[PDB]
Amino acid sequence: ASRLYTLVLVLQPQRVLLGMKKRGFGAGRWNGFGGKVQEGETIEDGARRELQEESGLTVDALHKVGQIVFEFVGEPELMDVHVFCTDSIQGTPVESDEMRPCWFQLDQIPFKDMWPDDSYWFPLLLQKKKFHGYFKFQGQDTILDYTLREVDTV
Ligand SMILES: NNC(=O)c1cnc2ccc(F)cc2c1N
Repeated sequence: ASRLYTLVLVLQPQRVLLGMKKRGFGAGRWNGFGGKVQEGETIEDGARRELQEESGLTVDALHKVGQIVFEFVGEPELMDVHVFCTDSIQGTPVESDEMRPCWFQLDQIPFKDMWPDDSYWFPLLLQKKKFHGYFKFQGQDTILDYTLREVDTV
């Protein structure tokens, strides 16, 4: 029982793009861009679609950097999150109903206003290492269990 999601990180030499989630699940946290993958689109299609919906940005190339599985206690579907990075973007990011985008210096990541699991796996993304992760949550604050490792193939 799993469902595909995407997560897109615009990572440039000295800054990373994040959006403050305005509504929905996990609102009030700085997030990457992404969401559910729809029927009839590839995972990467879905990633590019969510990026454009949430920020207006398009990209020449997205690169697979990771995969994270989330379990929430009592919820039947696991989240199968495919994580992507890009450096070159096309456009200037703008606010959507869902996300307010801002750039952050790579030593000023707002981990305290981000999902707790970000503190574990995001530095690996910043270090340009591919990774597989698993995080078990009870609610949105408490990691009950996790595994994390670098991988050669995402
Ligand atoms: N940049 N990080 C995210 O956007 C992010 C990180 N962890 C999560 C864990 C569970 C979940 F439902 C969402 C996220 C998430 N969006």
